This record gives sequence, C-alpha cells and structure tokens, in this order.
Amino acid sequence: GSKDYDELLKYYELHETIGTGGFAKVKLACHILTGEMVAIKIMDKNTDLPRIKTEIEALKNLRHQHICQLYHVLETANKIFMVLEYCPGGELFDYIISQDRLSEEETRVVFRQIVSAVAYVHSQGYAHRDLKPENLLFDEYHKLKLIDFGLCGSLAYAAPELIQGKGSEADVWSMGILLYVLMCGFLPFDDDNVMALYKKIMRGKYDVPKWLSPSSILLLQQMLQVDPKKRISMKNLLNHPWIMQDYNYPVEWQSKNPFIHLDDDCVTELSVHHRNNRQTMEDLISLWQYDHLTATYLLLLAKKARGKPVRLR
Ligand SMILES: O=C(Nc1ccc2c(c1)CCNCC2)c1ccc(-c2cn[nH]c2)cc1OCc1ccccc1
Repeated sequence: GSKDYDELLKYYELHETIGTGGFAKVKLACHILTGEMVAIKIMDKNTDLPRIKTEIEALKNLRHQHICQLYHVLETANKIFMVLEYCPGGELFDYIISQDRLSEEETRVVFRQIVSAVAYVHSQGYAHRDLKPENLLFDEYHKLKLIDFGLCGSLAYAAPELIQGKGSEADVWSMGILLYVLMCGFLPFDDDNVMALYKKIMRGKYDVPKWLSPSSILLLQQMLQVDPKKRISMKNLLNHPWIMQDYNYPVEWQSKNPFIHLDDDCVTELSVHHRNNRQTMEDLISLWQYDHLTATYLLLLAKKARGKPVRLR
C-alpha cells in the first residue's frame, strides 16, 4: 500500500527504522538480489534541496574505503532515497564517550584512517568543511567511514577563517580539533556561550592535559595554527613521525576501490542476470548513474571481499 515506497520496495526489504528526526531517518534494509544489508537515508522534501544534492553529487564522484559508499539513488514525487554502506558500529562520538579518553595507540589507528579519507577527498578537489566525530562511523569490521558531506555544535571544529568566510586547510584545523578530542575527551575551545568561543578560536590558546605524548603536542601545535598558510600541509601530514610512530609506512590514502577497474567475476555474473554480452555491460556499468545496476555491482564485489560467493538471486 506504500504510495511513495514503490520503486524502493521492489529492490529492498525494509527493516528496523533508525535515525528518526523528521528531517531524516535511516532505515536499514536488505538488498534482495545480493542479500546484503544496507542503510537507506529517507528524506521527504517537504521539510534543503541544494545542500543535499551538493552532498549527493560529491558522493557520486568519490569512492574510497573510508568514505561511506553511496549506492543507488532514488527521488520520489515528494521524497528522496539514498542507500549507503552498512555502518552498525555507530558514531565515533559515542566511541569516545565509551572509554573516557583514547590511548595514543588507539587514537593513532582511528586517525590514520581519517587522514587517508580526507587526503583522498582533497585529491579530487573537495573539502568536507564539517568534520566532527558525529560524522564518522564504524562499519561491520571497525573500519571508519565518513558521512554528512553536505557542506562542501558544528562551530567548535570550525577553522578561524571559516567563521571569517575567507581553502581546503579548514579541514586540517578540524582534524586537529578531532585529535585533541580523541586522545583526551574534550574540546580545545568549548563553552556555553558562542560569543566566548569565537574569541577563544581566534585566540587559538588551548590547554594541554597531563597524559599527552611530547610527540602529540607538536603535531597539534602544527595543526591548530590560526595561520592557514602556516598550518601543516596534507603532504607533510601523511609522512609525519607521530603518524608513522609504530604503524610505520605512508598513509595509503590511495583509493583501493576504483571507478576505472571493473571486477570481471562480478560483471560476468551480472551479465548472465540481464542477458547481455559482457563487453556490453562493462561500458554500461561504467556509466555509474547510481541507479539499481550500480547498487547491484558495488554490493557484488563488496560481497566478494566479504568472502561470500558472488551470486545474485
Ligand atoms: O547502519 C547504520 N547505523 C546503525 C546500524 C545498526 C546499529 C546502529 C547503527 C547502532 C548500534 N546498535 C544498533 C545497531 C548507518 C549507516 C549509514 C548512515 C549514514 C550514511 N550517510 N549518512 C548517514 C547512518 C547509519 O545510522 C545512523 C546512525 C544512527 C545511530 C547512531 C549513529 C548513526
């Protein structure tokens, strides 16, 4: 009887509704061809348009093993549907509060996935501008994926010039706020009034607790430079000693999930399902229109790395 869930329910089986906040709620669901669990961000357009499409059109052109992958895309008459990677681990935010502060070791593993994500985003020419621990999840395998692109509670991680409206280096500051929140358990510049914080952010003076490594403070000092030209570049960030402390080899920000290389095993299987020549489907898949076929393929080689047999229904 669903009037708007026509197309969706033809390709997915609905499950437990999550995310309820009027503006958007995410319901997990099962891709029936692949039997693979997905999350679907449901938004009606009665409660904006461009900010969302700026996120979706970004996500259309970025693929990376630490960005929450976007599959099919669907727009109803008064609704919009986005299916994305399954991220049951939850926010890194709650993961922070789970165990008070985070060890330098544990903070190092989380953070290097973050830089590899953000360093790849910058290669393609985008900046996320809104980096908060509420915007990065854990997949089924404790890998980290970033969401809520949108811009391409959110002021504390904002760079000084981002409040000045005066360009990728705003994230290097945001990641510096992240790391401080990671190893400790609190923010560099927070307080109850927004007026006082603007002052503290432009002032750039923040405390430094007991437990922090002499290697950390250096890195944060290079990251929390109100001078964006004196802020540390992404190039030096990928080779930095704190980042190469134990885990000792360059941050592999190179996307291992490509727009260019189509896995044969998945495309051979996909062609027998549609009754096409394999060469015919390969070019068709490379369109990446983010309709059903793209969802089927990208959850098929995902099913492959999952270890499952590469089958449909
Ligand atoms: O599948 C997602 N989340 C998710 C799935 C299962 C469970 C949990 C969470 C909470 C842990 N215990 C219950 C199991 C999931 C995947 C992608 C996106 C997403 C991708 N772009 N934008 C949003 C959002 C998702 O959720 C939203 C969420 C809900 C509660 C907190 C944190 C996050």
